[PDB]
Amino acid sequence: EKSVSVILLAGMPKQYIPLLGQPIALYSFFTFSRMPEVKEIVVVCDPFFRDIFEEYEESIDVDLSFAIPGKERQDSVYSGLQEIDVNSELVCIHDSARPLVNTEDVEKVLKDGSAVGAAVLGVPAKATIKEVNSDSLVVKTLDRKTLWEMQTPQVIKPELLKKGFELVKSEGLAVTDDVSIVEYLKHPVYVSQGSYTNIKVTTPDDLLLAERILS
Amino acid sequence: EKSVSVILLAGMPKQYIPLLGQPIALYSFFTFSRMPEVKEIVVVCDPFFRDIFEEYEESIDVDLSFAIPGKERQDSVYSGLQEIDVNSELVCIHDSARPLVNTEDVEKVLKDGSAVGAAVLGVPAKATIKEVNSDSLVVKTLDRKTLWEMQTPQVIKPELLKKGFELVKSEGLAVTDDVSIVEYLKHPVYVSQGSYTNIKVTTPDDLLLAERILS
Ligand SMILES: Oc1c(Cc2ccccc2)c(Cl)nc2ncnn12
Ligand SMILES: Oc1c(Cc2ccccc2)c(Cl)nc2ncnn12
Ligand SMILES: [K+]
Ligand SMILES: [K+]
Repeated sequence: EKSVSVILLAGMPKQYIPLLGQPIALYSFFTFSRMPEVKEIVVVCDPFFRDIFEEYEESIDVDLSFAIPGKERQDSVYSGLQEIDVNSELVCIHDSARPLVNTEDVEKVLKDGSAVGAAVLGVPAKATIKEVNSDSLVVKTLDRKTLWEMQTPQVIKPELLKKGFELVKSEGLAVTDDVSIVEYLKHPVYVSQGSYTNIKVTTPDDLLLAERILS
Repeated sequence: EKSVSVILLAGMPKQYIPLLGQPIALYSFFTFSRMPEVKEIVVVCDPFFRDIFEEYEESIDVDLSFAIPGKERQDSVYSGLQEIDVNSELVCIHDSARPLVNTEDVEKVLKDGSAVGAAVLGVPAKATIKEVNSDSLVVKTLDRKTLWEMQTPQVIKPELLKKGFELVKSEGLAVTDDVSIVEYLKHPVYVSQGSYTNIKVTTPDDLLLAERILS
């Protein structure tokens, strides 16, 4: 209990558009707040939108903190990381554009993060996805490989994430997707099987789909 | 001109639900029919739905043929393959659940199919997608690889596709995704860059999205 620090990434933005009267960002916010494992939520957002979360501070059973967003997603993660409780055993990074994450799936990725050191929610990729080289040719592999689409939460022990940022900074390495920093480390990353309902709200068509799932 | 045979895969089914009053399957059907390169369309469908396509035979400037569907998608491809003109230089396989394919993108993949021998429409995968091993761990690769989501058409020289089917049959090989048969061959497969609008209609949420794009 109260071992986990959540970093909620929320930096006309899509994550503040209402679903059934509630801004998208508040759905995951409340899901995390109800979990006894969660001690605190560090919301990374433009100071303009702080009131959206601040309104519920005494109602929720977590500490609320804020951090300023950065230029890219990993900079926002780093900013949030500076505000967590010094004794938190686990950091739980979530895209606020994913409002429909199930408590049960958060529980799973928290467990796996604790066990392995780093874990992320994923689902099997349904489409035919292939590696393509610089001459636009399919890179053929009869060595079979199952591909998974990553979601959030991404759950990691704070010291491991900090070492990841330190390595990328010191050596000046390229950050290209949402698990690139840990990919440079030798520490394993577990993929916790999530739900296809945990969609990211990018456009008004997702905005619509999110609302159906809520029904 | 008239060098291409289209195999249109259409076997309460999703591909016969109307978009703006026209069954989904007819959209790609008509797109192909207007192209001078296309000589014929072999529709693979349950005999029950033949009338949907048969209604327009004298109106369209292509030959119309039919083939019975098989158990899996590759069996339907094989059935359609048996009906093409004996002198067709190119077979153009299309999922009828993709009604929004642009003529310009069909032209591109036809060109690339002719040049390379095998080509497929694709777009860069937007999500973070990773290989995951049997212990549910991310298979790390600092050797960077750009992943692409495959669409249709899949365009191939008939003799190459036939050799692919012959190899899979003779050796009893596993067909696991929509490009597995050519993956066993040494012949290259080109990925022609398509459009994100060329979506597959799997559910009523796609059914809705397809209709927006049409507006
Ligand atoms: O490596 C990371 C992590 C860390 C992490 C934690 C758990 C599983 C997998 C990756 C995060 Cl939160 N954000 C990131 N953005 C780019 N890279 N990158
Ligand atoms: O290999 C294939 C092809 C052939 C092809 C043609 C052009 C590009 C890539 C693959 C087709 Cl149409 N369908 C398939 N279903 C399973 N495998 N498989
Ligand atoms: K989307
Ligand atoms: K879909």
